[PDB]
Amino acid sequence: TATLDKAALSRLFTDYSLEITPKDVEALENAAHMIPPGTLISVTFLPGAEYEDRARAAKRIQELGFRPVPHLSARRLIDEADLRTYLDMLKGVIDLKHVFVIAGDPNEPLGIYEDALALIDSGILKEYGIEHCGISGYPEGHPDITDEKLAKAMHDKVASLKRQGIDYSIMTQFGFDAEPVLEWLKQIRSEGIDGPVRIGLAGPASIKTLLRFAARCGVGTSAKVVKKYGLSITSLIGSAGPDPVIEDLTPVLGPEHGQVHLHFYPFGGLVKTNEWIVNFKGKQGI
Ligand SMILES: Cc1cc2nc3c(=O)[nH]c(=O)nc-3n(C[C@H](O)[C@H](O)[C@H](O)COP(=O)(O)OP(=O)(O)OC[C@H]3O[C@@H](n4cnc5c(N)ncnc54)[C@H](O)[C@@H]3O)c2cc1C
Repeated sequence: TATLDKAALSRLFTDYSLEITPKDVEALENAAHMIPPGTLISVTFLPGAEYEDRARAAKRIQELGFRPVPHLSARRLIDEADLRTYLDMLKGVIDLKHVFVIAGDPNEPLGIYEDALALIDSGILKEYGIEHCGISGYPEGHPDITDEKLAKAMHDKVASLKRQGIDYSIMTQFGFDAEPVLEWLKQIRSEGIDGPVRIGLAGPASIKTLLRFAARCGVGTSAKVVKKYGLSITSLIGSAGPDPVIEDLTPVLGPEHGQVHLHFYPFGGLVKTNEWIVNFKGKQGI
C-alpha cells in the first residue's frame, strides 16, 4: 500500500507547472537546478511591465530548458495590432507553441476583446502556429461571473479551439480544500470536457498573503476550511502550504477525473515554492 500510494503521488507530481512575472527571471535562474527540464512555466500578464520584459522572461524560460507559456489578457489589449505586437515579439524569441488566454482582471475591457473567447475565436492563435491554448477553471465559482456564464464560456472556448485544431488544457484557481475541484472535475468530464486539467495549488506563503489573494479571487474561506488548511491570523507559524489539499487529492483522484497535473502559484516566491516541492517529495519518499 505504501508503494502504491507513493506511485500515485509520483504520477500526480509528474509534469507539474509553475509561473513567473517578468520581474522574476533571477529567481528562476536560482531555482532552475531543481526544476524538471520541460516544466511549463507561465509568464503572467498584469499591468506594470513592457512587452519586451515579458518576451525576455519567456526567452530565458526556454533557454533554461523549460517550456514558456505566455499569458494573454484579452481585456488589456486595445486592438488586433496590440495583440500582434506582443505575438510577433514572442514569435521572434521563443518556439511559440503554448499560450494561456484569460479575460484579464480589468473590470471594463480596454479594446476589441471582451473576454478570452473573443481573442481565441478570432483565429489569430492559429496564424501564429500555436498548438496548445490553456483556459481558466473555477471549482468555487467567480466573484463577478455566474456559474452558468463560467460553464458556457468553458464550453464555447473548448469548441472554438477544437474547430481550429488547437489542443486545450484547463488550469484551475487554487482552493484551500480539495472537495470543490474533486466534484467540479468529475462534472466537467461528464459534460464531455476531456482535456488535461492542471489543479492549481497555492504555494507556501504567509497566511495574510494567502488570505488576501483568496478574498480577491473568491476562494472559499469557511471556518472549517481555515482551520483545516491552517489559515488563522493568530497562527504561531504565520505561513501555510498546500499539503492538506494534496493529501485529499492523491487518494481520491480517480479514472473519472481524466488527465490531471498540478500547477503551483508561487505566492511566497518561486525559489521557496519549488524548494517546497522538492522537500515535500523527499519527505514522501518520491
Ligand atoms: C489559471 C489562471 C490564470 C490567470 N492568469 C491571469 C493573468 O495572467 N492575468 C490576468 O489579468 N488575470 C489572470 N487570471 C484571472 C482572470 O483574468 C480573471 O479571473 C477574470 O475575471 C476572468 O477571466 P476568464 O478567462 O476566467 O474569463 P472568461 O472565460 O473570458 O469569461 C467568462 C464569462 O464571464 C464574462 N466576463 C469576463 N470578465 C467578466 C467580468 N469582470 N465581469 C463579468 N463578466 C465577465 C465573459 O464575457 C464570459 O461570458 C487568471 C485566472 C486563472 C484561473
